Amino acid sequence: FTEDPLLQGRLYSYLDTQLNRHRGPNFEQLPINRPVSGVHNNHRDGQGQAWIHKNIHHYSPSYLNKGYPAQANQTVGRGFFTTPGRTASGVLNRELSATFDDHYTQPRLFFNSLTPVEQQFVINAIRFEASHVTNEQVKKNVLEQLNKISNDVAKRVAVALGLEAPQPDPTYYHNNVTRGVSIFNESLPTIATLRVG
Amino acid sequence: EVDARQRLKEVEVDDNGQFMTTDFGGNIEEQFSLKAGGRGSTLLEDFIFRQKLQHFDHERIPERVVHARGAGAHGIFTSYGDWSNITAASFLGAKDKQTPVFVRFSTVAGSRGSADTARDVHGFATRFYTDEGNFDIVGNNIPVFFIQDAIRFPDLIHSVKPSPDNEVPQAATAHDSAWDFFSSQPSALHTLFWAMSGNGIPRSYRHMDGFGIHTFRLVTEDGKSKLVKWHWKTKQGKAALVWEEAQVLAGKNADFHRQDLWDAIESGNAPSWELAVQLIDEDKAQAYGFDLLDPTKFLPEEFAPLQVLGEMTLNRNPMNYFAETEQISFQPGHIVRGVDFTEDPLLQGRLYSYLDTQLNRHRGPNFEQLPINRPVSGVHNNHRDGQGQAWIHKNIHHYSPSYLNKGYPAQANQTVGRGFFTTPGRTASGVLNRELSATFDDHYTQPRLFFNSLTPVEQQFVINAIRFEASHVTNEQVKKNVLEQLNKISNDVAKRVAVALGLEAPQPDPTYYHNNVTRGVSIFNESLPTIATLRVGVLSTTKGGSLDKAKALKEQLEKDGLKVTVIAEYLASGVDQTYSAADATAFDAVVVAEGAERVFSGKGAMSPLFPAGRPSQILTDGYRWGKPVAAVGSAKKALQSIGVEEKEAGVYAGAQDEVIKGVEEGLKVFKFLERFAVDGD
Amino acid sequence: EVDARQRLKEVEVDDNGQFMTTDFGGNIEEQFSLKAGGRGSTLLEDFIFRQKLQHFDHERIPERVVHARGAGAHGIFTSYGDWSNITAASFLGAKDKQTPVFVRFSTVAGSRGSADTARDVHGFATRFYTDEGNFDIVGNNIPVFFIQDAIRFPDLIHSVKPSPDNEVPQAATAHDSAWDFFSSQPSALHTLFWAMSGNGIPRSYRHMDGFGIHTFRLVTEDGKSKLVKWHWKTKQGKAALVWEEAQVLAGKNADFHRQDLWDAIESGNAPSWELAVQLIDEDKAQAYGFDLLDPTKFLPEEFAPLQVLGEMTLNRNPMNYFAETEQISFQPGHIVRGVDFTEDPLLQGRLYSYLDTQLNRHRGPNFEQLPINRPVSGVHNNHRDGQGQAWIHKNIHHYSPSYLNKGYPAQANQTVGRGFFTTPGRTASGVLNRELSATFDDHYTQPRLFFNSLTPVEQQFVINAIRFEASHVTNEQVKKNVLEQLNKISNDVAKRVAVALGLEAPQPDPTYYHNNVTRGVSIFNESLPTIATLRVGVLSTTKGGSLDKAKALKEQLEKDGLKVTVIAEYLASGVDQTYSAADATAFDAVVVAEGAERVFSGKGAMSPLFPAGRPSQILTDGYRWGKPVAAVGSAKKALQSIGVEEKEAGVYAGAQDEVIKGVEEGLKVFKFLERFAVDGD
Amino acid sequence: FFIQDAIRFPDLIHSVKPSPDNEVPQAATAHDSAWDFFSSQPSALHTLF
Amino acid sequence: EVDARQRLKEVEVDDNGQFMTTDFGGNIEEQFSLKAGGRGSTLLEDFIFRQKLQHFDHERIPERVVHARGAGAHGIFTSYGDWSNITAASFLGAKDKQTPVFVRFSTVAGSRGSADTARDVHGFATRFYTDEGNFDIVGNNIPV
Amino acid sequence: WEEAQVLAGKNADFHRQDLWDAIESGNAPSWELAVQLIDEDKAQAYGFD
Ligand code: HEM
Ligand code: HEM
Ligand code: HEM
Ligand SMILES: *[C@@H]1O[C@H](CO)[C@@H](O)[C@H](O)[C@H]1NC(C)=O
Ligand SMILES: *[C@@H]1O[C@H](CO)[C@@H](O)[C@H](O)[C@H]1NC(C)=O
Ligand SMILES: *[C@@H]1O[C@H](CO)[C@@H](O)[C@H](O)[C@H]1NC(C)=O
Ligand SMILES: *[C@@H]1O[C@H](CO)[C@@H](O)[C@H](O)[C@H]1NC(C)=O
Ligand SMILES: *[C@@H]1O[C@H](CO)[C@@H](O)[C@H](O)[C@H]1NC(C)=O
Ligand SMILES: *[C@@H]1O[C@H](CO)[C@@H](O)[C@H](O)[C@H]1NC(C)=O
Ligand SMILES: *[C@@H]1O[C@H](CO)[C@@H](O)[C@H](O)[C@H]1NC(C)=O
Repeated sequence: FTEDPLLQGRLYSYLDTQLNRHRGPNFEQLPINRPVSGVHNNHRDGQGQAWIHKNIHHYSPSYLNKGYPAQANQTVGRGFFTTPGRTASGVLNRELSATFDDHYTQPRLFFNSLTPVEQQFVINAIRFEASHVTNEQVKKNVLEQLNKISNDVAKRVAVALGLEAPQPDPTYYHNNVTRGVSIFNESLPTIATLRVG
Repeated sequence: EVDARQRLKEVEVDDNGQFMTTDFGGNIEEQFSLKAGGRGSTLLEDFIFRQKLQHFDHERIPERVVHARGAGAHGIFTSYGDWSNITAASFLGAKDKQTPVFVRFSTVAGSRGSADTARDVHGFATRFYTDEGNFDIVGNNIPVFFIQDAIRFPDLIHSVKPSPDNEVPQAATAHDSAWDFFSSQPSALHTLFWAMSGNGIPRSYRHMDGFGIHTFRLVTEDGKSKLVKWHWKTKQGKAALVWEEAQVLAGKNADFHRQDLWDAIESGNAPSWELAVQLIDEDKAQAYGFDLLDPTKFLPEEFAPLQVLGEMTLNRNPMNYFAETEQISFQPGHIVRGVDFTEDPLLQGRLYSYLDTQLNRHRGPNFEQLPINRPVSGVHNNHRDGQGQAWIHKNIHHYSPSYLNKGYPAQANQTVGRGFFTTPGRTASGVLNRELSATFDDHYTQPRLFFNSLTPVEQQFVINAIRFEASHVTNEQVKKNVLEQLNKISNDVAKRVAVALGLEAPQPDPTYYHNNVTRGVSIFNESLPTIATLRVGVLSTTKGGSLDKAKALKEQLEKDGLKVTVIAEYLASGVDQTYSAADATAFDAVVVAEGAERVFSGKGAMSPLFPAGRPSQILTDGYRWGKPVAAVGSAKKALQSIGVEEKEAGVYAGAQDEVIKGVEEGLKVFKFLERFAVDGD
Repeated sequence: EVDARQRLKEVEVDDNGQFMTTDFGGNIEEQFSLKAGGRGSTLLEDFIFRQKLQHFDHERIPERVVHARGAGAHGIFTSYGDWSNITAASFLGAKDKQTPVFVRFSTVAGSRGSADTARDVHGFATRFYTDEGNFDIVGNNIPVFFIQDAIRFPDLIHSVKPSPDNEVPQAATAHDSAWDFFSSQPSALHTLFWAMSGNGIPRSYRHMDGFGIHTFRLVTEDGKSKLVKWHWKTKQGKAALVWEEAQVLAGKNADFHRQDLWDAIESGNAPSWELAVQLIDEDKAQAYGFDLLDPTKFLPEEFAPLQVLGEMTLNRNPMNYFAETEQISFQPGHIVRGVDFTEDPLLQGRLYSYLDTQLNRHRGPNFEQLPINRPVSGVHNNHRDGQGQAWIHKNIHHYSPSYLNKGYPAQANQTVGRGFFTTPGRTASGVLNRELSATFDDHYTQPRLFFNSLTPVEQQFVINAIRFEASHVTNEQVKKNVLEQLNKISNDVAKRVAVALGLEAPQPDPTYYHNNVTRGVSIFNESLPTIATLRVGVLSTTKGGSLDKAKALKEQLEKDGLKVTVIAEYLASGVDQTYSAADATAFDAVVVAEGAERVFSGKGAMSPLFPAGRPSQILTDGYRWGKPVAAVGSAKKALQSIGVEEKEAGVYAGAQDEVIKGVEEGLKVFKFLERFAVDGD
Repeated sequence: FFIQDAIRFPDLIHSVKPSPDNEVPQAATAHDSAWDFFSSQPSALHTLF
Repeated sequence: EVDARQRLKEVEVDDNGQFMTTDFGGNIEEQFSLKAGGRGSTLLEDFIFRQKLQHFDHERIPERVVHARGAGAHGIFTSYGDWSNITAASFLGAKDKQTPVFVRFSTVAGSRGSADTARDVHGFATRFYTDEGNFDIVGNNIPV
Repeated sequence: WEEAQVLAGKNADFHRQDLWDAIESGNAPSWELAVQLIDEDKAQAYGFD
């Protein structure tokens, strides 16, 4: 793993949520969830336990089980290991890094890298969905944030909402472009399974 | 003037003007995870993150095994008189006696998230929070059900629900397994016909009748009883959509019926139903050509007329959908003194199933303690413990009989304590059997009665519906089995349906044919008693002062009680909705404002603000779906573009005053059936 | 003088003077099944039977994974001072500030039905229902714990609990797997020694001290931190039983501790504890010969004396055991503003474990909504839904940040809203590792420090306890491994344990040997400050008018606060208990009333009313287990029948005034250690 | 993805999911609460596009 | 020599000479928590800790509402003859016909952990794993 | 009874240990399945039901 704060929380969330769906800790024993590599540990009991463990000495360390199931690491047993070089440094903090501050540059980069008609579909999508918002101040907040991404996009979306979000705010405007973000630009490599009426 | 949800106020939580906290108290923040450094890993000691996420991760509960898709609201039932002469039920025991109620409407097959406007049997579940316990009338909008025995319910539901290999199709009976079961189990044919008619695709929950379906018993104080059928009579009038409209509406707005019910209550237009009953003696069980214990049969009103007992009105929406609507647990076993069951084999099995299924949904025994499930009459018994036990019992002697508790809580029966009692006259006699009675054998006579009692155009909708669904069946032999069973009901129906499938229908089978007709099984036949809350789409334009007089048209229509939406290119001053967000399915009548012809024609109909031909598509769809259409002044050229003349019925072209008068009276007719073709030219 | 359970009143249900009902209301009777005929089968439509039985069938919930066997009660905590300069905790915020509390005591390994007097570590879980959220101190009666890392907890518990093939032995560490783990994981040796001493078999919950074990942080409002250890000091004084006594008591009265706690509060003799703390500087974490993050170590009071914060008193028993005691959900993660965690690896893993395990017991995320689990300070957040959602939230905008809800519920931190905050000065540094610090490596020094601080007879009890349990170990190499680890702590202890096992003790290993002693780790050392609620068994007889003297003897003893029990052959006037129902384990002292010698000889000790030699066995057991024993007047013959001299320590003989004065004095000594032999002889 | 920290995940979903009072609209972000969150939380703008 | 637990052999797990793994496979060590520093706090990304502790935390299921305290064993039932003249039961359908069985004995009132030698009515429940479905004779040591 | 009380404390696992040891030591216990057959018309013929 990495120190992505979004990834960090998922690790907890996805394991916990299975307790709700499956109503037990033995959801991995389900045929679709089972691995092909085998399972050997000191986990016993729980709801819907499907196996019958033969090892009565279900703990580590132990003389009676001769140290089996055994510990595996980087050098022995081909076990999992965290990257040796990874380190922690600094104060314990409930805050995001200053490097996470930019929210407007890449959105514009994506919009720049689309075709003229694709750019219209994106605006038409915002035009459609933004009109369903009943609260006036919320629509003003939307155009205010859209104006930071692009002035033309803010103004074009604004005309459908029946108001102005005009005055440019060029803190984050640019003309850079990147490959492969578009869909309608390229042609399909195969027409197999395509339907004809 | 008393609030319907008054009892639920004590459990309500106001978070306004407060700091964020945990579930165990103490003020907190929850917008940042605790990290080991500026760009560090999240700590396990972060209790604020885990307590927040754990609750989110465990939000979902299992949906209902059937009727997963639905919506509801609170209300008040009022009894018109003292009905002690026919029943000992306390909620019907006095004139002007009011009882709080909660009603939940639903479809059947579709899962949570499925469309409201899918073709299906609909649910009509009503609870009476009476002063002698909760009484539930769990019913449907169709007076008969598919099967005759409750043991066959999983077989019915497995067949109609999506195929288990791919889980397709969603919320639809138009597939092999469904029509395999209808042909293999021909008792289901009757409910099939109702489901293929207007009852399958109703306008809204407000425009449905409701039925208890089963024959129940009403018992007096002395033990004497009478057989009873429950009926909910809509005061808004019956109304139904067309199928081609219903399909489009499913995608355009899957929340059509629940939002309709919500907007009606919020706007001060609370829907109401009258509670009616068909009362007959015990000796009439097998008197009218069928068995009253058979749930696949209804009792014609010619043999037993409707007797109105009271009126229910739904006037309060829920504040939290999940806590109230989703969590509510209806049961046909929820019975009170003055009522009793019958030996209907389908009903008999439901009493077990509904109590059992709550163990799965609520994951514990204590589901009646939930605010929405609680009665207003009080709960006193020796039930202890269980998961989520909300109370603390004071009586340490939780058993009976007992000297230590002084005989309390005490036993109650017919003579003492106004306790429930089974009808004393009821008897059992005969061998223990796994059989059905010989009186249940006729599966074709009533389906024919229902088909005969529809209008020619209504008969066409049922046939066209069968044609549509039967054509999706891949298996050839299954389609032959379907036409074989349809032929037993009617040869003409089997002939016409066979045309679409490209098969030859079998020769006439005159065993079950008849020309009888019955009262009150129709829809597109009778006009609505009120056009209040009906929706009108005013197609206008931003260019050339067309929007000014469209607002005047809107203003006049609102006085009569109509919900109006002015359509334009963008949300200008007076514009409610854009053409991009507009569709014909969301309106009962489409009106073209004067000066709005430009958007139907050349330059103006192809603006980037909406898809190509959107203004013209709305009026065209509205006309093809039978809705009263109109066009004010020079807007009659808009009708000329789509090819519709200004003479034919349901089309109103002229001045503003004439259009309003024509549109309003057109909404009473609702659907104009002369635009739909019948078989044979 | 406020009621500690005043918030709980609103969820109490009284069934007195009421008729029996269902869970959904409506009066009923439930003593007869609905049958089809006089001798017929039970009907499925019988809703009264199934609704009653369903709740009974689903009564049980999963027991606690550990500390399953336990009991508790409500109370009030009172702060002795304003403690703002050391902590921001509100419940320690002012002098004479009262906060409600619930405390639960427990064993560890035994299941819900196990004996109270089994040898084990005892739980001491205390909750503070403060005005800024629930604060829990989940502690034990022993200051140190077995393991150093929380990931090893399943390994510890699996080893001590019954063998998974036969589930034997119940509530006991006297088997192969337990001592295999203790010897294989040397860190567990310290808590072992505590467990083998009087702390393993305490007199009652009221005669136990309590410890938080882990080092926590006390944080001030300005953000200055101090390392802290929690201590509960009993005002009843420490007291413990002997092992041979505890074994018999486990069978005679399994409910000994919970009945004792119940009777003390009921009689009006409420127990009390003083909340004390050891304050250490942040730079003195590794300055006392060990690491303060290590949970296997305790800090001697010579280095840091206790600072008394306040007093707790338990004065209210629960109305319902299940609803209150069984359902309460303690968590070390229940922390409030003013307190913070540390980097103890055992504590770090607990924070996850306790919140997670509630999903098992309560089958849902809304366990904090249960009456016993609710805070008194209010709950406001964007948590919605979940299994058994009890409230109805009014705020439709259940998210943040948000304009629509106007930033409510608002965020709270250190300077705003008095929200929780981690110690500002804390930091992290180094590589991400799956290791334990080298400062944790000493496993043998403090166990030796504990043993040195016990009295000779107390040291013998520890060795005799090890002798008993180690002899049950069938595997010889496991017993050899135990002696090897015991030898590292002390050679003398190893040799004295080896002789009972018949094995040659290993040669001395002086690496960790020392002669240091510490204060306050003893029990029998001290005398009791009060003798209230203590139990005296008056052995009398129904013949010869012995009850008159016994009644006058009882009347006097009860005036000093003692609970006296007059024993006879049968329940005559003034007789509390029969000889058949009586046992020495139930009493703290045994006094033979005058004229009750007849029941110790031939006929008289051979009555059909009780087993042979019962009266003599009670006195023999009482004397052999070290209790104060007495005999009034001619009752001296009874002491001579069992070979006990009348003038030794804790043996009183003479007139009524002399016997009463002696026994009351002997109960303060409680246990006479001179009747227990020490090694060498 | 919309958000930068995982603790904000319930806030994101609650806003995009149907309104809790009526459970409307189904499978759509075209309503007040969703666009209130997107504007109030600018990090979501990229995935929105 | 017939093994009563022959059918159960397929679900048996042997951990002798094996490495430690998770419940989703892949070898691991599970004696040290992942820490951010030598004396640091435990990381939330320690998947090995939580997967191990989650299974421990959820080990317990609810005990039986009655007959909580009990113990059982496997066996073999043998019919002495063909009892077709009195019953159509398949397991009593022929002489020397063997059927596997499992018997659990118990008390009534006591919860899990209670003593065996407490005074109570005792359970005697026997299952017959017959060739035409499971047949249970759930009984007691007292006839009434 | 006086034996049973002390045994409950000394060895709570008395019966399950006894059953286990019997099977391990090669002393498997046995029971004979017996039945009392009565005719349908004699259900209330022996002074009770
Ligand atoms: C004509 C007879 C029937 C009628 C009128 C009917 C109607 C309904 C309705 C309206 C609901 C939704 C209740 C709500 O609003 O929450 C429902 C759900 C349900 N139905 Fe029926 N149904 C019938 C037949 C059956 C049968 C034969 C069975 C099986 C014995 C059955 C089993 C169920 C179950 C288990 C639920 C879910 C209840 C819950 O989760 O609360 N139904 N039915
Ligand atoms: C300082 C060492 C520990 C102490 C003093 C301690 C104390 C306690 C106490 C008193 C209880 C019973 C609470 C009650 O009265 O209801 C308990 C239960 C429990 N303990 Fe611990 N414990 C310790 C270590 C651990 C560790 C390391 C773990 C694993 C990470 C753990 C996991 C649990 C669990 C899952 C429960 C059941 C909680 C419930 O069901 O409410 N404990 N512990
Ligand atoms: C007629 C005399 C009865 C006998 C001989 C009897 C026998 C038994 C036995 C042997 C068990 C434990 C089964 C095992 O080994 O796991 C048991 C448990 C149980 N008993 Fe009975 N019982 C009787 C009456 C009843 C009655 C009248 C009820 C209520 C209708 C009842 C409800 C239960 C329940 C719910 C269990 C738990 C079953 C489980 O969780 O697997 N018993 N009984
Ligand atoms: C792309 O444009 C950005 C503006 O945000 C600029 O900072 C950067 O130098 C450009 N990179 C190139 C050369 O692609
Ligand atoms: C109702 O119960 C009463 C006793 O409370 C009893 O005397 C009476 O017979 C019962 N009623 C009937 C009609 O069975
Ligand atoms: C039709 O109605 C008539 C009423 O005249 C009735 O006698 C008859 O039984 C009904 N059924 C058929 C199939 O004719
Ligand atoms: C707490 O929140 C406030 C805003 O409410 C902010 O000004 C402050 O920086 C935050 N942190 C601290 C340390 O108070
Ligand atoms: C026993 O005596 C006193 C308590 O009465 C105590 O201070 C002392 O520490 C104890 N003895 C030892 C060796 O610890
Ligand atoms: C024992 O006490 C002495 C004197 O306080 C101290 O110097 C030493 O560190 C302690 N530890 C041992 C085991 O010697
Ligand atoms: C049934 O037949 C068996 C032998 O096959 C015989 O021993 C037994 O007496 C018969 N039982 C009855 C009751 O007829």
